[PDB]
Amino acid sequence: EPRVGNKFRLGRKIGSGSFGEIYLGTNIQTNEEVAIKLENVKTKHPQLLYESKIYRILQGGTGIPNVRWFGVEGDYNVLVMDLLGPSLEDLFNFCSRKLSLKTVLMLADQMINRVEFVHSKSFLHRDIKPDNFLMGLGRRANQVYIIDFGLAKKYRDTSTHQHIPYRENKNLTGTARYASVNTHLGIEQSRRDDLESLGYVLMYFLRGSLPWQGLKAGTKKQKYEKISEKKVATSIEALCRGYPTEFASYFHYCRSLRFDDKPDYSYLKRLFRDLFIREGFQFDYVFDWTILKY
Repeated sequence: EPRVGNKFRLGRKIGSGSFGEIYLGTNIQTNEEVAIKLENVKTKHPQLLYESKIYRILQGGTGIPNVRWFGVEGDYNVLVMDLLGPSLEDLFNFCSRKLSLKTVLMLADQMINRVEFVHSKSFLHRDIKPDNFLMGLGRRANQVYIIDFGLAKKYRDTSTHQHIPYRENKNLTGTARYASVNTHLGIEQSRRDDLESLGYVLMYFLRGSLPWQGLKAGTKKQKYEKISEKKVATSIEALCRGYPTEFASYFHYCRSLRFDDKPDYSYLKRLFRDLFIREGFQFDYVFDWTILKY
């Protein structure tokens, strides 16, 4: 019936996203199931072709899914890629919207690795949020993947490591709930902003909410300004109060980074790894959702 290229068949609409729609496809020769993403060639912000190129650059990294096929067919850009499992936001919901410290530290170790990897290939991700991390399937069920390079941008020359220049009057571009303060302020994002967003992601899991959720306003642009203000008004102490000191030190370190500094990812990982050991947890890969399903 409906085929993409002459190699995949399209099926169940397993969801969508900013670009457009997601379908469950099958390779015709092998019968392997794959994800098919379709984007109207008319859209205002096309991202599928750009992603196909970024995923080629990132290919082979741990937790980077593979692209199987890209092309324009009729009125759509079509991106076919590995099928993955539930997103961390999906699993956070399954887990009653609060995750154990043990789960948060097993996640942090992988997520910091995924960020360092993307940055090692000279890109910023720039939309770090729970929906953009997915668990793998079957045997890779314990591995965290990073997806959606639609907002990605190169921060340095891949040859010279000359960093992009500083800039200040930008439009706001993340997801407001996880965006860095500098992002709200219209400052050019760099490596430190990806790490500060990941810190918010981790505190959202650990605390169950962030203190700038559920703010009331009249329109998005007003709600966005309320969100920046509350972020600025929430001290690191207040955000991390009653949680291990390691999380405050994570934010202190992010705040210490200048625009072009290369982060010490080892240092951040070490904080959480030493905490994990000191708590006596076993590093098995038994996340809250893993224990819950059995």
